[PDB]
Amino acid sequence: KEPEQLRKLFIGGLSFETTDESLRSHFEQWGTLTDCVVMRDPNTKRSRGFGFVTYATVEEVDAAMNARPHKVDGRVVEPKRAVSREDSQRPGAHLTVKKIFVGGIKEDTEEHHLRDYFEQYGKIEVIEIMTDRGSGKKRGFAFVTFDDHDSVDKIVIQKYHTVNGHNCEVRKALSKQEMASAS
DNA sequence: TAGGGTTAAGG
Repeated sequence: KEPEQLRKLFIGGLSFETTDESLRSHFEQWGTLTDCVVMRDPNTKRSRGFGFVTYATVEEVDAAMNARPHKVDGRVVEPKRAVSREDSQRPGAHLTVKKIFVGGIKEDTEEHHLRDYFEQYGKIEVIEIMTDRGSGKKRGFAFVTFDDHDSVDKIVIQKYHTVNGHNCEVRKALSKQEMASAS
């Protein structure tokens, strides 16, 4: 019995006419749904254009994501790992990114260290261990790029990540400008 | 395309 948060998917871009029933009829093809709902405006009752689907196990969530692209009621929608209400308050928590910031890695951390932990989440395209300009000093963080945005989401929703023997913090990478406006 | 009357008491 895995946590409800990890068994749930945010479904974005829903057609205006998709309902709890039609959404369920589609996603039920990859497993048992324990919850399925279309979010709509309290007053107008109008669909807000998104919803959530929750499966009995994360294995079923994974099958659902492996089946992208998904078309619901004639509309290509965008399935995403559900980000908790708490983590949703963070800047850029809902961005569709392929790169993650990895902070707090030992100075002697090498690429194979990052691969042995991250490759399990998806195909890695780029690994950059950051150093100081002119100094050459290791700065204690790195960037890892995957070929699927879901590899990143699968990672950032977990709390701990062990690299080169110790825990490190992992977040979605923000651009220079996204970083500045977030400060 | 970010949540459903789902987030700080009273000792």
